[PDB]
Amino acid sequence: EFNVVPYYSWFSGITQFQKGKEFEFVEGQGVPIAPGVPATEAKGYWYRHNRRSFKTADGQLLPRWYFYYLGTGPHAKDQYGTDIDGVYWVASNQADVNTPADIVDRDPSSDEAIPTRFPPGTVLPQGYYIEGS
Ligand SMILES: O=c1ccn([C@@H]2O[C@H](COP(=O)(O)O)[C@@H](O)[C@H]2O)c(=O)[nH]1
Repeated sequence: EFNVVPYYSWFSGITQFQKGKEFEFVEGQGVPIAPGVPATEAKGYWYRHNRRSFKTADGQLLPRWYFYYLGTGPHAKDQYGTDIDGVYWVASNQADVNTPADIVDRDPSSDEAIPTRFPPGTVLPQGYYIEGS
């Protein structure tokens, strides 16, 4: 969870379950599907939420990534493709990444997160679980 209110993503998260696996997509892939969104607007980044667990006396809570359209979210001002720790840029080959996507953020009690799904052919990152699936 968050102790500081996050920017809300339009989509469900993708959660790491195998340690040592890299979060990645093939260039041109990795933008989740949202009805009626034109491919020219399918551009943005996945953002890593590092999660932390509390200490017990038993015996670890791997990261979860969330998608933000280009020009929105916690890295709204950063340039597409720029190395940034915790940021993984993705865009349809139809998209011009010099321009912010035309999509206002999600207002979380006028609209719920869309379950994250990729088009046929999308190479899925092994070691990661798409929430909702
Ligand atoms: O940093 C964020 C941004 C949004 N999500 C929202 O959480 C819900 C699902 O999270 P998940 O467990 O499927 O990752 C969706 O509404 C998603 O947009 C968060 O709660 N944390």
